Amino acid sequence: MLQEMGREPTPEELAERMLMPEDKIRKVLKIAKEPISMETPIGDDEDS
DNA sequence: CCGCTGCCGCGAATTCCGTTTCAGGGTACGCCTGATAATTTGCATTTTAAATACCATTTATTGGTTACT
Repeated sequence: MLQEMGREPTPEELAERMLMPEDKIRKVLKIAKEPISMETPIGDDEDS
């Protein structure tokens, strides 16, 4: 759908294409993400 | 036949500060079924317009008349 429209799809249009209610799509989008490692260097210098 | 090379380990200052909390894998689909997580009623304890059943010590009405502008 992104290559067809040439941009990113809004959740409403995506919901239209999957034939599912908007809230279901939103719930899946928020569930999807995976946890972040506690050792990721947040400081530019790899100290902190 | 006890010498030298070559591997692999190990280590390299101190506080603060700053900052974008941030992204990237490229693989299917439709059944039965039990398995929870939702939703529906009744029964224990309060709290009940109040209603109720006794003790209580402290003014109220009081018992008014005998003196007298």
